[PDB]
Amino acid sequence: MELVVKSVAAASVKTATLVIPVGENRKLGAVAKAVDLASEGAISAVLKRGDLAGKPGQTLLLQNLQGLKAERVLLVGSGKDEALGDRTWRKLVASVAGVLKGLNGADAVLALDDVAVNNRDAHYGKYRLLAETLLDGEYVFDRFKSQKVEPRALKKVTLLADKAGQAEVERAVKHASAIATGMAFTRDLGNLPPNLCHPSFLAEQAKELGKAHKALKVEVLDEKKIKDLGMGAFYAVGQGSDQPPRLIVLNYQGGKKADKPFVLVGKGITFDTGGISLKPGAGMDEMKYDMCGAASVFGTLRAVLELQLPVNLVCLLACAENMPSGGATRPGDIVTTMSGQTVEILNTDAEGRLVLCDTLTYAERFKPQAVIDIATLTGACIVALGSHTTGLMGNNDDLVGQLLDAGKRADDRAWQLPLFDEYQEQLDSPFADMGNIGGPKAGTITAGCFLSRFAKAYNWAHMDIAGTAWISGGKDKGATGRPVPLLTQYLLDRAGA
Amino acid sequence: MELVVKSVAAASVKTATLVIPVGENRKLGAVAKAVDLASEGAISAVLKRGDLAGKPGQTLLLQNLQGLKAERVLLVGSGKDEALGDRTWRKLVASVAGVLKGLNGADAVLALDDVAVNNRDAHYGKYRLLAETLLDGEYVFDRFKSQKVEPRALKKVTLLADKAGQAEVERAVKHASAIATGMAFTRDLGNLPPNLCHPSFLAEQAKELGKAHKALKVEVLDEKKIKDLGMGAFYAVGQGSDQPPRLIVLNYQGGKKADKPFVLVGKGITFDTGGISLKPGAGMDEMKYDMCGAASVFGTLRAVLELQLPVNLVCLLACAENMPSGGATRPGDIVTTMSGQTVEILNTDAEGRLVLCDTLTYAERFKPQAVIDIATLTGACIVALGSHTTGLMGNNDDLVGQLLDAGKRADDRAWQLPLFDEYQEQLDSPFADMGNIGGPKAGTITAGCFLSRFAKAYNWAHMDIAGTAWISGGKDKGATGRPVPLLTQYLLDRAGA
Amino acid sequence: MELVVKSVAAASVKTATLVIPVGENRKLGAVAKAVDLASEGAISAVLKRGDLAGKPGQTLLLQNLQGLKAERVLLVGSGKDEALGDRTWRKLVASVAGVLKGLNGADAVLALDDVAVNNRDAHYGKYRLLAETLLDGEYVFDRFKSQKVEPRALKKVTLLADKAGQAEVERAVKHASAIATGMAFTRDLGNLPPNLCHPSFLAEQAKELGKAHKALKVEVLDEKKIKDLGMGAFYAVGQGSDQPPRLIVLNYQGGKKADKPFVLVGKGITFDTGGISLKPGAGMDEMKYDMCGAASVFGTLRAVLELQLPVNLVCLLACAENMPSGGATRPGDIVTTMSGQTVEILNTDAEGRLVLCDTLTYAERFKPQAVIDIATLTGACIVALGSHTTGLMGNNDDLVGQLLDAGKRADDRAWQLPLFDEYQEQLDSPFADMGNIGGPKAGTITAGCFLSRFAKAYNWAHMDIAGTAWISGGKDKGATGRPVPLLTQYLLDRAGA
Ligand SMILES: CC(C)C[C@H](NC(=O)[C@@H](O)[C@H](N)Cc1ccccc1)C(=O)O
Ligand SMILES: CC(C)C[C@H](NC(=O)[C@@H](O)[C@H](N)Cc1ccccc1)C(=O)O
Ligand SMILES: CC(C)C[C@H](NC(=O)[C@@H](O)[C@H](N)Cc1ccccc1)C(=O)O
Ligand SMILES: [K+]
Ligand SMILES: [K+]
Ligand SMILES: [K+]
Ligand SMILES: [Mn+2]
Ligand SMILES: [Mn+2]
Ligand SMILES: [Mn+2]
Ligand SMILES: [Zn+2]
Ligand SMILES: [Zn+2]
Ligand SMILES: [Zn+2]
Repeated sequence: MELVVKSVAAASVKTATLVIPVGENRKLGAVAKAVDLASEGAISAVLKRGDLAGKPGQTLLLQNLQGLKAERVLLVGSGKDEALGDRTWRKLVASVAGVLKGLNGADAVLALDDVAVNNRDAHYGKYRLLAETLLDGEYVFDRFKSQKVEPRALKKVTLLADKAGQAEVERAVKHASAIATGMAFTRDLGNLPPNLCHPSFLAEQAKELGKAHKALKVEVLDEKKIKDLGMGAFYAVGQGSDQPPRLIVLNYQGGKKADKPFVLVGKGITFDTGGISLKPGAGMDEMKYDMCGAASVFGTLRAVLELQLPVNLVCLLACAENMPSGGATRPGDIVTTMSGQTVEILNTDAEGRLVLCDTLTYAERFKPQAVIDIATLTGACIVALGSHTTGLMGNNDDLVGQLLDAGKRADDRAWQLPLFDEYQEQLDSPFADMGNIGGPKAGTITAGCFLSRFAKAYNWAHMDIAGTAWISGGKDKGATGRPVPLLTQYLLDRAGA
Repeated sequence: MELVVKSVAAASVKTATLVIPVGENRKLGAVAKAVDLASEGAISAVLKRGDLAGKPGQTLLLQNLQGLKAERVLLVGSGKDEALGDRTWRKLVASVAGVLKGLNGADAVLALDDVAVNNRDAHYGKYRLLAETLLDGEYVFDRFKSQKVEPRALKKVTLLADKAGQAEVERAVKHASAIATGMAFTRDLGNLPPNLCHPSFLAEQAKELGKAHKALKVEVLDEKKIKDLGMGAFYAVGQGSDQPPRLIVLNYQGGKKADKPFVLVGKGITFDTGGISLKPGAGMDEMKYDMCGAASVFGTLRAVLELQLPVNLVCLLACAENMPSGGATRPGDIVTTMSGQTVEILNTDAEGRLVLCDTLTYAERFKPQAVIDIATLTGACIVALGSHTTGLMGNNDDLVGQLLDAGKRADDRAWQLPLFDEYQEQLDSPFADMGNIGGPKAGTITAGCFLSRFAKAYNWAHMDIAGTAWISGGKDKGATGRPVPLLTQYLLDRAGA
Repeated sequence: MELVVKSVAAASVKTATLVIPVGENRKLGAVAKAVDLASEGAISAVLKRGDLAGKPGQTLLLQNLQGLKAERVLLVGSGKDEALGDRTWRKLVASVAGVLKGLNGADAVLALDDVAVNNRDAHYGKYRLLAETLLDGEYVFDRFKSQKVEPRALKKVTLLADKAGQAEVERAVKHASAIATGMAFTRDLGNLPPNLCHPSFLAEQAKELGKAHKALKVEVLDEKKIKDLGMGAFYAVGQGSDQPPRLIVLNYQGGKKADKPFVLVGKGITFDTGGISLKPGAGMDEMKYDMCGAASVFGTLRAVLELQLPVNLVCLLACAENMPSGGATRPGDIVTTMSGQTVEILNTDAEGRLVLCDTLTYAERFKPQAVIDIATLTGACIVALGSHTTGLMGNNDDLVGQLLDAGKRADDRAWQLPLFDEYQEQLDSPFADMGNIGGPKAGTITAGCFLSRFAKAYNWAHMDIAGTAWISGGKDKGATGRPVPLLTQYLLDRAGA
């Protein structure tokens, strides 16, 4: 979809559908009032009949009105006078998009300048949310359908704002477009089934990306290299499968050569059966999303490439497929990690932290200013924070604060959990330097504690996206693309953009 | 056992054991009375003592009686002066057989003409049930025992009937003998353990059968052929095992060249672990019977060959072994079926419908007049219809009705369940054309619905024999041979025999 | 909502909203075409723009059109030019009703004569389904909401038909209105929470209904009466609770004095905890619907009273509340039923068949021509037939067939399951005449088998509505009102109405 910004009057714009807001009690703001006046009162005449109560997202669609250049006018409810919260604003926009998707109009004009959004400026923050919702809402994954989604008529949307706000709306659209393009890439990789989307496939995706971008260099480390580097934990996860593991490095040099890089580490478990500690059958298909950490790193990188941010960004994708077999890791195996710390693998279904720990040690070589790991790590995080909020831990309160602030401004929120030293003992092993599980109490936190033992060389944060990375059921089952908005926001903030 | 029919007087017949019926209140029918008189009232005299109440299947065994040529007389209770139901009649016969098997007599004569069986003619229907119970009751599967069953003395049974009915009893014996010989083959294949009875073994069985019979042509399609035909669902089931899959085609051309064939499709999962969606351990051994669909097709074919029915019969055995491994199918995999329809494999333990759907597409080439699939498909069918009655679904009312009627006449009953369109949606997938599971509601029906999407080219029915194909425990644990009687009866009906 | 029928031309009717169908490819039937012409081609002109593809239930709403007397015109998609199935037709009607409910129009005119419905005549069967969907869709249960549903503007719908069809449409409306009114009563009783809706409450409801209807006499039997009649199974169920049981008799004498009555027996377990055989907590709230058998009998009676059918109808509501306590029935208890047959209560959560068996014996006194029990009886029925189809068993083929045919014509379908004698032994007890459970195989059937032992005196059928009586979750959670349509249709059939 093409998304552009103009400052012309709403009544003057030639379009298939003009969209304007209407409050409860048929209350029209200055923009809608001017459109009503151009229609010689036709809009307020229809509103007087009472079909539209004006609750947020309710709609009334009109056809050709004399005095207007729009072929259709869509009235959308904006609710009571009170400013809208983020969720209500995004639902309003999605309601609009749903109607437009079903029409045979080639373009539409949104004239929603009068709608106030709580704690967001009328031009940048408000439109960041609208644009991302509109563009991400175009997403289709019909690759495996014999009957394809018939393409939609809607090819273009124009946002109307005042002259003074136009540049800021354009900046919101630029940023939202990069984020939505990155999210589409994330969502495609998440939604791909695990018989196709395995570690070698992700390596090929990375190599393709490297060829397409001059400032990107890609290196792929195979199973032998992982083993030779001393990555005993990463190797142990992957060995059970016929699909070998891959550590994928994507190095974007957008900053000055001397600038310390930001490192994103993504968990790329392409399918998590649990291994010998096998999962139950119910809902196991959703473990194709266990590479959503790696997918979100791909999508964040793709947003960064689109924006050409002037930062050095090193992406490390720790990819393996966790399968039961006659050569799989067993509960009770002890391995030596790249750091030299030994790990007793008490449960082979706590495998993400194993590929991550070795990759955290690998990251030391880049001499980073921040290392953020993203992983669908714990069912415990869904118990703690549910579907709405990513769990966040780290070893630097300034980094943790920056990620929280980015998630608030991006409306892709996270929430800090503590890594108090008292939780560490839960990982104690009588045999090895640590075990890989902490028991049934504080599961999200003990997984963060385990990772923290490998992150002492740098400023580090860990994002547990087990609850935010996909929707489990209903019509909308599938990858969400989170946390691409938070991560991209954090990088925009570090770039000063 | 040799089973013959004669029309001589019971008192006159030289035999190790003469069997005659006695009612309650010591009441003797015409046949029994004649034997009593020949015995000089000896039988009445013993009855007066009251040891035999005459309830169905009760017995009293006499030794040499003056005036008879029989060495022993077995009296068997026939109940009150009303006709017996099928179950009571078959139990009476089994009771008699159990006594004879324990004796050292080389033959026996059954003189049970006076016993009425409800809704069964005195010559054909009555003796179809008797002869099949007698012959199937001889079944022994002692090949894995170090101590073999002491072979039995009983080598021959003669059924006495009146002259007028002799040919119809002979026709019942001909048909029952073919059915029982088919059932023995089915039972042996089901009872064989899965380390021996794998898809390659079944292929060798088919090849051996092909060499033994001129009107039979056998082709075996291996794993690469299955893959190269585009059978993505069948291939997915078999990949996880070290034993590769086989699609076995047995083509019997007994009809006219231009007569459309009847196609039988059998599920041949030689062991069902569930795969990655692994089953619980308890009772898993009974999943060696997950090839009883394919076994019943082999047994029906053996009966048809014995009878030389004048029909074209194509048998398709879809054989694979469902194992967990590092190369097995995962929940969430999406495959392209031979038909081009895509399937999301949400649960790798819903595997029978996957090998079946591709085999249903394969069956289109034969331009059949009926396609019947037989499969141990759903635990839900045991919840719905239990151990007694096979679940039946289809896309043609006439075919379904023919199979029901065959089951009633063969005393191997089925019962229809509806494939209403409302159940289809339970198979919807957001990614593929369908998923392979429908959830906890209507599981037998949604499996039928899944298969129906591959059967639209022809008249089709599906038989879920999960409850009727074997007995789980007790002294009689093992394959039953069902539904060989129903299927054979259906083909006798189509042949006009 | 008032529902009336007229034979005036669609373009001529003064109304807030005129509803007409449009096919795919903008194809207009005779009625829609005549409206288009009166609108001076306005409707064709809007359709040419392509916003409405015409798939069943899609909508496009127009405002005031020159040449018409309708204030609004709703175009509704009717699909390709083939007849619609029942489900598609009812979903089309619900789509229309949804739009109308959100408008501020006091009335609407449905001009849907053009639309063909498969296997149902243009006037009676087609409009039975439309009228019931429209009227049942008006249902609101907001008693426990602090914020009430806003009263809807829509008060009247007019159906247009040709003069020749008017009588038959009016008959359909009369019957659908009775059915919908009965369903609303059923749904209210089902949706009441169990702290309010207990057996004494249902007894009050029945007494109040008796006072309002001349031809209705109501008797209520309390716990002591149930005990004193020798109803040891019914008494055993209710004894654990602080709410005592009630057996409610509602006798409608609408037939000739010497006509044998139809008896409906409803399970009225107002809450089923399982008792000492306690249920799991998950979903237990839905056991407030365990009196939906009884609720559907009240609803059917309400429909019969509205229609004044000329039949004698005796309703027996077997009401109890199944609770654990220090005085509750135990697994292993043996009780003497009213019939004198003893029952070993192996599981106290098989309680509905216990209150039903004693009520089936009580029904003998009426010398009925048919006895139908309706009960939310088995989870196994949901496994067998899911949410779409009621399970049906019986001891009379004619009665079973009549109920099946009623279900088809009412679009409230049932499906027969067999009560073969082989399933009876599953109920054997070493101690009593029978146990109340048959094990994990054929649960729906063994429950019907249990009941059949109490129904030998008369023609009897059993409806297991465990899957059809309510919706478990989502926006539409709550009672369905089924099987009031099937039961009312059966009584219409017996009355000759
Ligand atoms: C063994 C445990 C300590 C850890 C275990 N974690 C895992 O299995 C992770 O690898 C899972 N990928 C976490 C998960 C499970 C379900 C939904 C979303 C995310 C878990 O159950 O949380
Ligand atoms: C995963 C489910 C949708 C289907 C699943 N079906 C199976 O596993 C079939 O392959 C089984 N072969 C069915 C079965 C299980 C136990 C006894 C007899 C038959 C079942 O549990 O019924
Ligand atoms: C103990 C078993 C033989 C019978 C048991 N039946 C019951 O508990 C019935 O009283 C329940 N009212 C049946 C039920 C359970 C869940 C949803 C709908 C209907 C059941 O589990 O089906
Ligand atoms: K994936
Ligand atoms: K076997
Ligand atoms: K209730
Ligand atoms: Mn895991
Ligand atoms: Mn299986
Ligand atoms: Mn219960
Ligand atoms: Zn994982
Ligand atoms: Zn199976
Ligand atoms: Zn109950």
